[PDB]
Amino acid sequence: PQPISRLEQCGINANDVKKLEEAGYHTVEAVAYAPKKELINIKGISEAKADKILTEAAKLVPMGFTTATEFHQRRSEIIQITTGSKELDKLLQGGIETGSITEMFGEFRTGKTQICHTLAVTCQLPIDRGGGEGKAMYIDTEGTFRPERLLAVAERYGLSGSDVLDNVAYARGFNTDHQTQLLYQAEDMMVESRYALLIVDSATALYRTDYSGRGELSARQMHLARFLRMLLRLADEFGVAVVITNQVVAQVDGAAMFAADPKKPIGGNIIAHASTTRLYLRKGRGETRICKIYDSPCLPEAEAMFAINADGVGD
Amino acid sequence: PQPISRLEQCGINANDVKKLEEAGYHTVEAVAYAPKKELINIKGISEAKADKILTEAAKLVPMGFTTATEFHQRRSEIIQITTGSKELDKLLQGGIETGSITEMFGEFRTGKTQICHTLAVTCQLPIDRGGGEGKAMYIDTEGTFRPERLLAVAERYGLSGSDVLDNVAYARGFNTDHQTQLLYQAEDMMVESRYALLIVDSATALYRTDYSGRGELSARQMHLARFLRMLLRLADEFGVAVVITNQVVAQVDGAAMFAADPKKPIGGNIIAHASTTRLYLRKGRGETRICKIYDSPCLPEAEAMFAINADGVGD
Amino acid sequence: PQPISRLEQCGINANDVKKLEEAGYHTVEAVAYAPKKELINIKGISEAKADKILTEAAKLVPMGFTTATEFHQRRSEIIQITTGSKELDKLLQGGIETGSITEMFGEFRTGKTQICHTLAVTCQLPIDRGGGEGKAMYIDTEGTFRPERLLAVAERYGLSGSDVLDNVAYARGFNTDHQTQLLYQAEDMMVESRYALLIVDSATALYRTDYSGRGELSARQMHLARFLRMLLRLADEFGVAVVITNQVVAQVDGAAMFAADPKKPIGGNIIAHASTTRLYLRKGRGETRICKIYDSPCLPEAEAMFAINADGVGD
Ligand SMILES: Nc1ncnc2c1ncn2[C@@H]1O[C@H](COP(=O)(O)OP(=O)(O)NP(=O)(O)O)[C@@H](O)[C@H]1O
Ligand SMILES: Nc1ncnc2c1ncn2[C@@H]1O[C@H](COP(=O)(O)OP(=O)(O)NP(=O)(O)O)[C@@H](O)[C@H]1O
Ligand SMILES: Nc1ncnc2c1ncn2[C@@H]1O[C@H](COP(=O)(O)OP(=O)(O)NP(=O)(O)O)[C@@H](O)[C@H]1O
Ligand SMILES: [Mg+2]
Ligand SMILES: [Mg+2]
Ligand SMILES: [Mg+2]
Repeated sequence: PQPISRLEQCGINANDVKKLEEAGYHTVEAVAYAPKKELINIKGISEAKADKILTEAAKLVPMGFTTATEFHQRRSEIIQITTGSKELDKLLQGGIETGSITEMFGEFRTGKTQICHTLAVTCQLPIDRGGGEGKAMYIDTEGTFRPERLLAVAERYGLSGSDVLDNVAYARGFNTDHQTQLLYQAEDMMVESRYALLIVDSATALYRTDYSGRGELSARQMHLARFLRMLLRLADEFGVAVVITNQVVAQVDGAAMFAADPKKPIGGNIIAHASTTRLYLRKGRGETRICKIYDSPCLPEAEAMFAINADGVGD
Repeated sequence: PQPISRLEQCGINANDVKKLEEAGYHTVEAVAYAPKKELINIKGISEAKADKILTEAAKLVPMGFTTATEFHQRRSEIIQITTGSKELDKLLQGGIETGSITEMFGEFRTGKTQICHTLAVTCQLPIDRGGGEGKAMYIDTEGTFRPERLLAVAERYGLSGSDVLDNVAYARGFNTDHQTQLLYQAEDMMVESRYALLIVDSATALYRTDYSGRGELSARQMHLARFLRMLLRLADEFGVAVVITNQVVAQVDGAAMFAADPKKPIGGNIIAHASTTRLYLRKGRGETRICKIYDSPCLPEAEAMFAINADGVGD
Repeated sequence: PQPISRLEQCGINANDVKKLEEAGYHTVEAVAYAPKKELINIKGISEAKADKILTEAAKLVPMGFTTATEFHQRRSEIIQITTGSKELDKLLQGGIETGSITEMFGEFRTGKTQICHTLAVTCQLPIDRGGGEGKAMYIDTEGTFRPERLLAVAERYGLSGSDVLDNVAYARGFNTDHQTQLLYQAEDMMVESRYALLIVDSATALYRTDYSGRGELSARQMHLARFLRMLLRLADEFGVAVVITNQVVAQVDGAAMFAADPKKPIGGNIIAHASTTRLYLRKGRGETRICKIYDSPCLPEAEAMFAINADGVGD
């Protein structure tokens, strides 16, 4: 929310800052906690100019250091965007913490791309439905983008079909490095239009298909982190959910029941703690979908069943 | 799609052609669908004019953000290949939606290699009906391709037998490396004509015999992921509905997990998270075969009674 | 095929073929239809050299995409050796078609071993008469082989009877591995002398005793998969009708009120799809016996009153 428009004073030359901001650093906040090396990584950036920013942005930093009392203020404004139905919001303190990247984990049939569809409708509306009064960023690295589902959940919600369709900006991602730069492109529009979702689907999948072999798997984590830490940066720039969805490893050397690791974290590296919530979306009986949060800072763990009704999540 | 000859705008090197086509990439959109990592790995190609490859091919495709309304504007020409019967057409919401990848199960006598024949011959039909355009590439990796069935379903749909055979261009796969390279070259064989259907019959069949099991499993699923990723690239690359005929492992009951556990998708989670739709072609009396919809982001669970006869998948 | 004649040229060094001949590729089609992992373990010139060997084989065999018309033309020359009873000739539209596995299962006294003996006799007949003008490889693994039956069918078809037994080759599999070894030598046998019938009597009968027990030997279905893979390779290379036979296991399942007897062809999904057809013989009434049709890409369910007489199979 703080572009170069705020940081362009007291001798901040204009020529260097457009180039500095062009590489996804459009928000000056990124420059505020930017590595000194990164501050100079972009070509055309003057070194003396980078040293000047080292103090200008630093004094611009809104929260260089704070106490734990203001953490209550930083948490009370979270609207807890409602997951949906009844129990899916009843057991947990609140649907989705604004800024909580979270994580999805299920096999097929579960509907990882349907809870994300009902959440998409539950952002464009006011606090009357616990929405975020903003649009969505549909980062579907799959081909399962079904805004027909978004209109179907828009029918039972009873708002509209025009803006509920228009607002979500789909991010068709074929590459890993083109999804990372697309989300930089989104980082170059969240300044003007207020967002709260960044609904991400199977982000890890492209990394798995591309970064394949044995050693290249460390590069898979390296680039999974280049994406992930930037997701943390943005999701702290506003109160943006940035919900994530992951696939199944299915440990093979694992067996012995409750110890066979049926759904092994496809992202057990860096995301092991980065992912705020770890709902275990699992097919049950008929249309029930039980889930348990392995990691969820302000919750030990629970069990949560939700059905994929004709119009999205429903209990 | 865009011909690779069109990529000569910014003085693109003369012999960049063959070194680009070495990894398929027979279209401009093909490299537009591949990350910088592939191009770097490609020997001979080295680097273009200041990473032109990456900076370009974004200008000629909206690989950024559009709108679901625009997506709905393009989501009315999504051909739904008729099933041959009408009940499955009803369950399928028109048929086989394009820009995805279908899949089926059912072993012994269940009817997967005949629906893929009646589907190709009815995909050769014109745009106005459920046909759209045909000339499907039928990847036979088990040798089950009888063109007599094509003639059987040609009269059922008033199609010119000779023309029907001329349209469909089927091949024979032998091993996994032949499975993958066949479509890497099918890129080129599609770039000059109009195709709409890409049945990979008996998919994940070769992987079962080649890759033994424990101790070679990593390679199997990692080679399966490469296949699915490349196939998705093709589907997004020429807009072709891709049908998959998967086998089944009916031994999850090996641990007597629960009653009625005598079947399981053989591919594994890697393919499970790939296929958009997931059918299930169980067999009953005569030709009354139940087709369930394990996983389909558009259509809910349902069961119809498609009955292949002397004239194709009828009733 | 081509006996590595052209492969032993085009710069290709003999140092390659001498080592590759120690695994069982007595032709070039085996090398062409072999994954990198397969020929990378030759321990002889297995490297980029073997990659060039693969490319050489590819440019020495017809292997690429083609229109359906070519296959349609190459389906009017298939032998379709006559069974001996004109009922199963009407049922199979000519007889046992050459080129793919034709598993025929059942139980004791149904007539499988007798059908194989007759087929083995009829293969030598002139093609226009209904035979194949070839040879046979009875790979009997029970001990059932009685040349007296070949004698008896010889005068049925008015043959000399001497060459009836001089042409039919016979082996004896005493263990599971011995079947694979027999096929490995069989490849060479085809390489010199034409073969049109590769009967493996009770192929899934040694597995029932050697590879016995769930978990005791879960590698029963892996080895069976490799065995059937070898069968596909041989059938594809020399167009041999690999007429496998099978045993049966009763449905001890509580639902034993079912009809068709508690019949469940031994060998699970692994052996049920490599087979194109699946004739299910049952004891009808004395000499006259019923022959149903299971699975089958082409050929719907139908039966045949084949009678096993002293002359062989007839009416
Ligand atoms: N329009 C709909 N109405 C009702 N139920 C639906 C509808 N669309 C999908 N479903 C159900 O919800 C499920 C959604 O699965 P989906 O979200 O596609 O699978 P996933 O586990 O998220 N992974 P993938 O299939 O790889 O995208 C389906 O399998 C159906 O059971
Ligand atoms: N010379 C003959 N004349 C007439 N009928 C015969 C003659 N020899 C055998 N038969 C009949 O045909 C049957 C031949 O056995 P067959 O049914 O082919 O065994 P199988 O069940 O295939 N062998 P296996 O299952 O491996 O023990 C006999 O059981 C008799 O009913
Ligand atoms: N010409 C035909 N006319 C009518 N029905 C047929 C015809 N040919 C085969 N069938 C039926 O279709 C069934 C299934 O054939 P197919 O399409 O090969 O099944 P599948 O389950 O795909 N086979 P597999 O791939 O070996 O598991 C057969 O078992 C017959 O019941
Ligand atoms: Mg789902
Ligand atoms: Mg089919
Ligand atoms: Mg016999």
